[PDB]
Amino acid sequence: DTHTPEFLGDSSNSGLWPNGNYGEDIIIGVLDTGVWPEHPSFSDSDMSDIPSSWKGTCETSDDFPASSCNKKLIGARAFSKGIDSPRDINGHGTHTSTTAGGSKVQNASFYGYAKGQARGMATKARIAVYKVCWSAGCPDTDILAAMNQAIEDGVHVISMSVGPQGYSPDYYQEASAIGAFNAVKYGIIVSCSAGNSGPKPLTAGNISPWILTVGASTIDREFRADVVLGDGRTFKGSSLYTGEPLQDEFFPLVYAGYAGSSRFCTNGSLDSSKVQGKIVICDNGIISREEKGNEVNRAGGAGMIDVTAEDFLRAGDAYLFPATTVTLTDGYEIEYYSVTSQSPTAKIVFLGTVIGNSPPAPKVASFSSRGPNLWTPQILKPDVIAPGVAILAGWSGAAHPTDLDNDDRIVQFWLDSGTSMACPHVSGIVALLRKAHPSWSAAAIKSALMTTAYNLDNSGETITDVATSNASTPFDRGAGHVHPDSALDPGLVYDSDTEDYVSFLCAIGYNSTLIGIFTGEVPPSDICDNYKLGSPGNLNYPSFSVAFEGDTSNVTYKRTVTNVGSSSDVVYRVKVNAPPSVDVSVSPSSLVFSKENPSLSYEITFTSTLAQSFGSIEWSDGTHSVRSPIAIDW
Ligand SMILES: *[C@@H]1O[C@H](CO)[C@@H](O)[C@H](O)[C@H]1NC(C)=O
Repeated sequence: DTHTPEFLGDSSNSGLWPNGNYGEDIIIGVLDTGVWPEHPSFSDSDMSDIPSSWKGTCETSDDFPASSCNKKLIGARAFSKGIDSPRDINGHGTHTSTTAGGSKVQNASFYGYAKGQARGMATKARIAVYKVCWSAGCPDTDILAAMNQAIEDGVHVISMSVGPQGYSPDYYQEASAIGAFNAVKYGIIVSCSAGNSGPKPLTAGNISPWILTVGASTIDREFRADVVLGDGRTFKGSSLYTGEPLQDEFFPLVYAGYAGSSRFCTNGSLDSSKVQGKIVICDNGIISREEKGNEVNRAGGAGMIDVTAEDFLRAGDAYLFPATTVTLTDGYEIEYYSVTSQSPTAKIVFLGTVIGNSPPAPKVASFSSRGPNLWTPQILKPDVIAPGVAILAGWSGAAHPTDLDNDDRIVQFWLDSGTSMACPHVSGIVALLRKAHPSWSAAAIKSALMTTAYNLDNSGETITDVATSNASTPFDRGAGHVHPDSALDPGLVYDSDTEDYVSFLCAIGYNSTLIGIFTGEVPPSDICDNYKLGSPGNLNYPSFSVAFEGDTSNVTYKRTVTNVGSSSDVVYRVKVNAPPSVDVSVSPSSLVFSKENPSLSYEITFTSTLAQSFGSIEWSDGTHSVRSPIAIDW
């Protein structure tokens, strides 16, 4: 996107973009709807030859020519054995691959909206496309085939904006869990969407401890079309209206519930004699916001105010006729004015793309799937948040912004929302860290993003939830919002390997048969005799999650921190922000690293003095802060 790198603090002056070489020579595998190869984001201008280490290929066709793949887009495979080409007829695959690794495109916009240079977070990375998503859906057998193939091909990062529609299956049933487990031993980082079933709890998916589970948040950008009434009251509105601008004049205002047989502005509901030259107020439901604009237009209306069912706005309404979207409560004020005033009038003031500190940002997206982790309460999910609301990236040439009959618009760049949009921002940042830190484990790269993630919005208050207008919790934002320039130099990391993951599979009570799904062998029945993790919460993880069985319960977890800073002789001190109704003790409270001792362990005890409660711990030396959120359930 044209603004997210700037919101993330990426720049060519310093930090992760230069030290990671914009991801030069890192390969990102994208498991999604495929790709639209005829697109300027796949330009390979000023890029070196594909390294011979790369064992990937391009499955060619009339529909997908050999000339599709170049030095930038270096891979394209399709996986339909679960029930045709890697070509992207949806748009979603082009949007995500392009967010993670798109070459720089000048003057990118959606009809002037979000205008700037569109850049992947890893602008110089190679992209390998693994099409696993068809109209029927994304079959488990094809997800697992593509992950195992991306590993064989030699990608560095798997970006997977695919997951369960609602509540998640258990690990052994999830392709993502099995695939990502295999990717670990090769240092391959797996970045996944948390899902779009928020704000209700327990909805997070792709929740394996060895996956970087990403939630969605807002940036400091709105797409603004305000309503002014004739009595001088003003209301915020949202629009991606793409047509000729409306006259800067007041129009007579009428509600569809008065002017027609339907407050929903269904086909043929408006009486033309009541809506000629009028702005018509339509209530949300039955049909899309844009389809309501077709009815207002058919009946001779000048414009449309759509009233949403929610008390917040999310940009995404590519109106073909002049219109703006307002909240439930603002809508009713405008409706009540339209019905009770002698001569009600309104103007829609189209302000376009607006960037500023009101409302504050980031906020956790209402739709972002939420913890707790449904299967393992002792693992906090999701892990981080990243931009996922109204993100400009690449789109399919075979897809209109809407499914309206009269929508013929073909765009290079579309604004889209989801944990789908958040995940590839993280996959791109992870590519950058891989280049800056070639020796780090997958776990160490993730740890670095989590222990530097920020938790205050640009107003200085705890990041809020769009759904509540109140402070969010770690079940909403994980360890916080990615801070790429800080993640380059985290000081300490919480490292983990495949053997730690087997100990976790043993701790959650999987028998040898289920462990064998992950390890790819028939282990002996007594395999878990050889693993002694205890609680799943003892897995070396950059966050803490406690599930108290009783009111006076106490829980102790073990962690190990590894110094990855440039100085071997460094001293860290712990600071504790204890959750309400929990006493927290850390032993030891000081860690003295040296060449002899580059890794040190500590124990943290949580004692209930009591529902859910939150806090944090941090380890600091002279220049580093290693922060971990704490979540408590009773
Ligand atoms: C192992 O666990 C699975 C899933 O719970 C179960 O269906 C299977 O019968 C188990 N195998 C043995 C030998 O207990």
